[PDB]
Amino acid sequence: EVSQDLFNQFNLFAQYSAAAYCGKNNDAPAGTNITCTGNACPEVEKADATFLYSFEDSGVGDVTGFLALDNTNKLIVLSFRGSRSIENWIGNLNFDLKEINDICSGCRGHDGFTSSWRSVADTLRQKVEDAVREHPDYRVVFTGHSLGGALATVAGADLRGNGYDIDVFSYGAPRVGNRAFAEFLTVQTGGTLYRITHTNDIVPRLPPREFGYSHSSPEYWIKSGTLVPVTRNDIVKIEGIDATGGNNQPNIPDIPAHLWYFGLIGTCL
Amino acid sequence: EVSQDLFNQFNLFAQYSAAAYCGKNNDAPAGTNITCTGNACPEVEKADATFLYSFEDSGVGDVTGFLALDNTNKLIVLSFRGSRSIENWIGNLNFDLKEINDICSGCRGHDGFTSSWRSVADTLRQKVEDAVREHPDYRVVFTGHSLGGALATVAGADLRGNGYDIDVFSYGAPRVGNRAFAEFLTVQTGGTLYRITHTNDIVPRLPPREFGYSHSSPEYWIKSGTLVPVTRNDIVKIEGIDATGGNNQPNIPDIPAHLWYFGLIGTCL
Ligand SMILES: *[C@@H]1O[C@H](CO)[C@@H](O)[C@H](O)[C@H]1NC(C)=O
Ligand SMILES: *[C@@H]1O[C@H](CO)[C@@H](O)[C@H](O)[C@H]1NC(C)=O
Ligand SMILES: CCCCCCCCCC(=O)O
Ligand SMILES: CCCCCCCCCC(=O)O
Repeated sequence: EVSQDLFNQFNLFAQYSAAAYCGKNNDAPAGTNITCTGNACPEVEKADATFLYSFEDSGVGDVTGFLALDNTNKLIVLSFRGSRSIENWIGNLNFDLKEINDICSGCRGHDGFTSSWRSVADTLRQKVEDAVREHPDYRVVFTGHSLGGALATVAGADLRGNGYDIDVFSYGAPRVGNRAFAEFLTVQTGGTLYRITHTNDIVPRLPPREFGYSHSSPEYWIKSGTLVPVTRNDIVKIEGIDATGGNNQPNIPDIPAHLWYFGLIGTCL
Repeated sequence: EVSQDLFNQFNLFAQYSAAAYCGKNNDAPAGTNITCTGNACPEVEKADATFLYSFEDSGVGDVTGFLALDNTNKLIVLSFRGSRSIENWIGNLNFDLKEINDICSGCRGHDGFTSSWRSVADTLRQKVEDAVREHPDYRVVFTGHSLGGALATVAGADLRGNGYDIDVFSYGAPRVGNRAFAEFLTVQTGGTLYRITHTNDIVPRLPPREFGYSHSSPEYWIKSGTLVPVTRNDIVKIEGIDATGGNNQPNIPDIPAHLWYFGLIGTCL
C-alpha cells in the first residue's frame, strides 16, 4: 500500500528513532559511529553514520536525542527519544494546550511538547544549519517515537522554509495540537510529514479529541501485529484530518503495540 | 534442518515458557483460559488451554510457573518461569555443585537449581500425577526458559520412568550439572529433552565448564539473529556432549540473544 522504497524509509527511520533509546549515546564523543544494543538499529549500523551532536536532559523539558550524518544514504537525521518510561509518561500526561501563533495562527499545541522544544530550539537549530551547508545534496530528516515523535513534529513545523526541505518521520506520536495546527501540518511546504501508527497503539490516541486535539493528514497505519514483521503490504495510507479506520478507532487500545514499529522500539533488549 | 512438525513444537513451548512470564497467571483460578499480554503466546491462546495449577514463589527457591491443560494438542504442560531480572540473576549465580545420586549415579547438579526443584517436587509430582490420571492419553511436557528451563530439565530427569513419558523443551537453559549428569540427560529414556539455544546467548554458557559443568546432547541451535523470525532452516542439530559450534563458541556472549527464542521471551512488552 506503499512503495518498496517508502517502506524502506519508514523502516530506516524507525531504527533511527529506536537508536535514540538503545544506541550508546550517553556521553558519546562527536564523530563516533552509531551503534545500538540488541539489534535495534542494524540498517543504521550498516551505514556510514556518525554522531554530529548528542543531547540528554537538555533544556527545560528534558529533551534527549542526537543529530547524525549518513554518508551512505546522504542524510542529516535528528532523532528525539521518547520517555525512559512511557507507561508512566502516558499516565502523567497533561492535556493543556498553549497558544502557538509563532508556528501558525490560531494554532494551539500541547503545552508540554511545545515548551520543551522552544527551550532547545535555539541550541539545536544552529547545529542543524551547519550540516545542510556541508551536505546540501543530503536530505535533512527529523524523527522520533512516542514523545520523541511529537518533538520531531513540532521541530519539523517550527523549522521549515529556511532554505532546506525538512522531512519528518514519527512513530506512535501523540496528537500535538489543535485542529488549526493539524491543518497546517497537513499542507505545510518545505517537507513532508510521515505520521506512522501501528494497530491499536494508544499513544496516537492521546490527548483525546475531546480535549481539543486533532491529527494531521495523512496517516500511515501498520496493520500487522505486535512482534510481527512488517511488509509494504501491511501499511495503509489513511487520508483526511482525524480520519478513523486506521489507528483512530473505537476499540480498546494497547501499550505493547506502541513498542513495535517494524521492530522493537521504545525499549531495549 | 528440522521437520516442520518439530519446529511447530519448538515454537509452541517457547510460548508456553514465555507465558510463564506474561500470562495473567499470578492468582488465576484453575480452569481459566491461558492468555498473555503483548502477543507473547498466540499459539497457546489459540488452543483450548487452561490452568491446572499456578504457583508463585513456591518452595525454597521462590519457584514460579504453572501447570496447564491443553486439549487441542493433548498435553499436560508444566512451565517454569525464569528470573524476574535475568541480568542480576546472572550476576548472582553461584557455581556450587551438590550431589544427586537420587537422580542418576555419579551425578552432581547445580546446588541452587536442584535444591529449588527438590523443595517443590512433591507438590508438583502430585498435581502432575492427578493430571495424568485424569488424562492418560496426554503427552506430559516440562518446559521453561532461562532458569525456568533449568528447573524443567531437573524436574524431568527426576520424575521420569514412572511409566509416563516426559519431554522437556528448554530455552536458553544454563548448564545444570556435571558430565555424569549430562551423559544421563543425553541417554535417559521415557521422554526426550530438546535443549534449545540461540546464537551467542550468554546463559547456556553458564555456569562455565571450568567449574565442572557439562551440557547434555544434542543441542538445537538457532542461527537467526535477535528479533529475526526463525525458519526451520535456521535451527541446527549439534550432536556430541560439550559440542562447540552451536552456542558453545569462543566469542563474546550477549543478553539480548537470551530474550529471543522464536519470539520475545523472558520479558513482557
Ligand atoms: C565506523 O564505520 C566505518 C564504516 O561504516 C567502519 O569501517 C569503522 O571501523 C567504524 N569505526 C571504528 C572506529 O571502528
Ligand atoms: C476459553 O477458550 C475456549 C475455547 O478455546 C472458549 O470457547 C471460551 O469461551 C474461552 N473463555 C473466555 C472467557 O473467553
Ligand atoms: C506539578 C506536578 C508534576 C506533574 C508532572 C507532569 C508532567 C507532564 C507534562 C506533559 O504533559 O508531558
Ligand atoms: C547468602 C544469601 C545469598 C544467596 C542468594 C541466592 C543466590 C543463588 C545462587 C544461584 O542462583 O545459583
